[PDB]
Amino acid sequence: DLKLWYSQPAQNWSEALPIGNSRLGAMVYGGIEREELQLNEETFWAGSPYNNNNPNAVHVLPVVRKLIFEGRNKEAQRLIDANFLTQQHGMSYLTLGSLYLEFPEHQNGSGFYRDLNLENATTTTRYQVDDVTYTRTTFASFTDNVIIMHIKASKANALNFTIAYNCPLVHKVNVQNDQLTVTCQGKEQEGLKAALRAECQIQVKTNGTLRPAGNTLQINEGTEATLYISAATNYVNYQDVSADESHRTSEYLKRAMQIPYEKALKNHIAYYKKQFDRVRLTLPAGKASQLETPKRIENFGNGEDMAMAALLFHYGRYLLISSSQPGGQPANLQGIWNNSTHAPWDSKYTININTEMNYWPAEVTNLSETHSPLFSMLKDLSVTGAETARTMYDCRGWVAHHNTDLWRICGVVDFAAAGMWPSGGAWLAQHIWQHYLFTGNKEFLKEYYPILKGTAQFYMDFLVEHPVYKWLVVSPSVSPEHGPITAGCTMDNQIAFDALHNTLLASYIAGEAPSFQDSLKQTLEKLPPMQIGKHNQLQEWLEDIDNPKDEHRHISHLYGLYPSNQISPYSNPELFQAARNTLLQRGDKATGWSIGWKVNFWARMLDGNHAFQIIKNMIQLLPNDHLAKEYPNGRTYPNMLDAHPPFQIDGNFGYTAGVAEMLLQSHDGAVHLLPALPDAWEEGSVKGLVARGNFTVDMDWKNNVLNKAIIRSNIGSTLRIRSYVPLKGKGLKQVNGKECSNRLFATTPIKQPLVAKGVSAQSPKLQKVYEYDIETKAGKTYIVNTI
Ligand SMILES: OC[C@@H]1O[C@H](O)[C@@H](O)[C@H](O)[C@@H]1O
Ligand SMILES: C[As](C)(=O)[O-]
Ligand SMILES: [Ca+2]
Repeated sequence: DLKLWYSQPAQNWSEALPIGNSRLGAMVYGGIEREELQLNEETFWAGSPYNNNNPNAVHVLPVVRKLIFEGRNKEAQRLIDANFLTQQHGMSYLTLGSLYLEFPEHQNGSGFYRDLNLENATTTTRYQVDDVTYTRTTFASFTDNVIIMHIKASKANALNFTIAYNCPLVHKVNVQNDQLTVTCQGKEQEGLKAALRAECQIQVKTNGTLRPAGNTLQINEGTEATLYISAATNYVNYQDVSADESHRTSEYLKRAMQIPYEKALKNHIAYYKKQFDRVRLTLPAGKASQLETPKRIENFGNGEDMAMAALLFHYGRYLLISSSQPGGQPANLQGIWNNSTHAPWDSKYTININTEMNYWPAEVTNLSETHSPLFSMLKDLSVTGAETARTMYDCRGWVAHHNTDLWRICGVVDFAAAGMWPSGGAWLAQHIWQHYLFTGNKEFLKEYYPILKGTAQFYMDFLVEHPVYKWLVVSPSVSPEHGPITAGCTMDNQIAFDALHNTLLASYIAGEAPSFQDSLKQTLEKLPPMQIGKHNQLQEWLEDIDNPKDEHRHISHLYGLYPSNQISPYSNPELFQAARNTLLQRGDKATGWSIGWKVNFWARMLDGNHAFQIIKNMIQLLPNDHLAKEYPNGRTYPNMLDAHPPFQIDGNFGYTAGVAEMLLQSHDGAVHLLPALPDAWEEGSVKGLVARGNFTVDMDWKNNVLNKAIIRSNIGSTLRIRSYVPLKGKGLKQVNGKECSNRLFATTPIKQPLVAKGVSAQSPKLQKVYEYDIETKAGKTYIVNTI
């Protein structure tokens, strides 16, 4: 059960299958008389180097702030829209075009089968024409940095086809020396000129004959043919476009063709398997699980295909591996897969939930390497966003708002109502802190500390005293993406808290001046506390203005519940219950990404049954975008890709991290085994998850109860297990009272929440937990059993 298969070739982009090696991507249709591979390279975007800083903002910031405190929010907003933005609002990721293979004589094909196999990161297309069988194997090589397509007829000399290319961009195609060569111009956008070019080269190994035919390349009388597809651009970094794209493309191709095909395949599969075989979720199958995958998606609701949930979980891991690898660019709104020259929201990096969600799987699902391209981006933003901080706000450190792109802009995007939100940089930076919590790597933390610290330094210079309540607050900002431009947003308070407090914790490891550490504490102590309001809800703003029917897709004020660690049912039961009520008020549906966050939310609520209800709200078929009005509840394409709609990859990755959080939590402050297992999943296993403190964890269960767990300690120190059932095992002390000495999965104290006048704050219903301690040694493995 690790393949997606189909009995008809793709009729549209939502039916085609994604492959990629992080840099090159293809979407594969499977068409019989004509195959299409629509291509992408991760650095092919519109525009040039630029920024969207508006220096007018520094002159106007005090006046904007005065008005907000006077309740004149519209006037402040009109002032923001005129002085804080430019004419450029993030450049669009682009398509690289489509390669077509034309099989004119393959008229009446039968016995058709298409798949994508997650075991080995290859797609297969197979069919009969008369007595002859045809088989296509396609993959984007992790080892040879080219896309490869291998085609085999089962009869001698029976293979004849043409290779051609098209693209919506301005392009040239030339056939010389049996090599098809494409050059592709980048694109002008919002008045910014095009500095990028792409090149693509195709060659073919075959026992048949090769010859040109206009701007196509024709193969005749073959038995096997093997296409080698290379491409690259002139991008080096955000302010350097001087590389030679032709040389780059030639070099990849030359090198890839030195290896024979069977070995090149083996190698690819091996390299992929190192990252992919680390983790498996197993849930029981039925006969239903054998059906083709669009049917599995459609019928998931009826309960007879629990294993499908596991398949979608594995798909997220495949996608992250296939879209994000060390040395490259981070996964954008669409991963690396996009066929437009003006995509939805420019297939950019949206950093008020979206880009962060993409990387939730990285640590917990055992894909730590996939995280690197993001840290790499953070170095860039720590420079370009220091320019933003200085020019616009006259502040030290660095900042980013709610969107950035290949050129690493950090200013205010689109318009104030959604864009005036200076906490994007600070949230992204927390991915540094989490990488440390999960790996324990102190060397990493010291390298990246200046960057993390930079966000804390910005807040210390940007925060201002609220005239009435005296708390330090972030203004002007919004709770993404609704309500007015305002001051004391709960989300900004939670992110500022993490920025300051985790900079502090890191400072004891990195080394710092006592005076800078005392600033951090003095600043934390002045931040606003969280609040329970008149509907027993957690307040999104300072004032008690939450609307209990509002089902807005964003729930930005539960950042603290997830992905942060500020709402614990043990430390703060009353607040936890207010979060619960907030979640009931927002409801279970909305966009694909919204649904993905909610699986994590309900996992942190320790409510497996509700989490599984969210899962059922994602696994519903949207056949394609042409039929969205007719299928308005569909959130998964026949691709198994997530639908906002349209296609947005956030939800695939949010879902995967969600299933993990259902089975394992390590943030508060113990390693919690099966914290949110649905009654639906009566029996199964999971292998390979990671807990903070760098523990790898395997678990299996029967009758809705943990049976056995196997925990490897990758770096030693104390392990604290937490469970709903009592446990036994070698060297397992029970513990009551004193907290654990391991800081990595430890939680952190928040300010006492305030309760509104005449509210009697409800208390949550919690299962009794049993906690145990183990003293562990790096490299060793410990087994735990149930009583
Ligand atoms: O850039 C993508 C957009 O980002 C915003 O944060 C969100 O409101 C939209 O639903 C969408 O995901
Ligand atoms: C206005 As836009 C879709 O280029 O950010
Ligand atoms: Ca990438």
